[PDB]
Amino acid sequence: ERTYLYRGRILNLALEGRYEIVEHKPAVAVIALREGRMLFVRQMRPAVGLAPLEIPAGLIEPGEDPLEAARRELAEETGLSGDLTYLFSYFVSPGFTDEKTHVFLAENLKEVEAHAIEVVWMRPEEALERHQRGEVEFSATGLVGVLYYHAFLR
Amino acid sequence: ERTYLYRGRILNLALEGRYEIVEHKPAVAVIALREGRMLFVRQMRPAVGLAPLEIPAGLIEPGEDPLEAARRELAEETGLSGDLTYLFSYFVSPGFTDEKTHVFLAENLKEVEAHAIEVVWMRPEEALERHQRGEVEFSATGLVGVLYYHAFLR
Ligand SMILES: [Mn+2]
Ligand SMILES: [Mn+2]
Ligand SMILES: [Mn+2]
Ligand SMILES: [Mn+2]
Repeated sequence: ERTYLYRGRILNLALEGRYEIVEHKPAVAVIALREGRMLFVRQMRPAVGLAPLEIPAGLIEPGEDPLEAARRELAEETGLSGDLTYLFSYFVSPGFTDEKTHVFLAENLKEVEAHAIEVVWMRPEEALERHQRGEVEFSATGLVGVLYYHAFLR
Repeated sequence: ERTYLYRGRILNLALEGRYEIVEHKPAVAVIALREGRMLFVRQMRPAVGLAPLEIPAGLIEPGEDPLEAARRELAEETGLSGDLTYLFSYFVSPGFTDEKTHVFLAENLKEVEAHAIEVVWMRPEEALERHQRGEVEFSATGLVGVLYYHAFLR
């Protein structure tokens, strides 16, 4: 049984026996390549005090399925639309939270909207080199995008 | 400024203005291949109500650096030691937590200890196929291991 210590905006904190559990909405993330550049985004993230390299991502809102949320986040964060294909999912940190991320590939991108979030097109090889030299941090979604590219999109 | 709602065992919950922040110790994860099998582990994870496929992982304890924690988790979870090389790091979910994971490669594994955590040696190709067919869930660390193998270890 779970007893709730805090019910919030994008998380709840519960105790389940000895375990501390953070309930969190599920998320999506979108991997997109164009002319050998991957579509990264950066934003200040107060939890870490910096702007890591991420890919377009966000929470699934009421009424949405993961594909629909992926389309929405791509449009809202970058002004693009594409043909989306589901790839895989992962639990971000299942030792304490239930957040699950659904990852999609986007192809054939088109600008639909001419408009906080910085769009950072960057070759994945360069993102990995900058990270190895200490110049940028990754989110899980950014690292998954870079590794997926190296594994399957070259 | 952060105001603390909960100070716990492996997390704290804070508010920073409008933001809900979970402070969490940093973690390590170890990618290891032997005879084409990757070293996965599974354990019941009460936060998600299931046992995802992970790689050996754990929290960095007081006094340890990431390499030392990686050695310890490999030994404690699987009874092995190896030659460790640092690969990269990632923030698990920087929209709400500061947990950072440091990922290592282990080579030349040796059993040092004959002894909750299930050791699951499995070809990464098969782990990915089982996940695509809905048979297993991944943690971020398990998915990172599979993608890193496909990118760089074949
Ligand atoms: Mn976002
Ligand atoms: Mn912008
Ligand atoms: Mn562990
Ligand atoms: Mn065991």
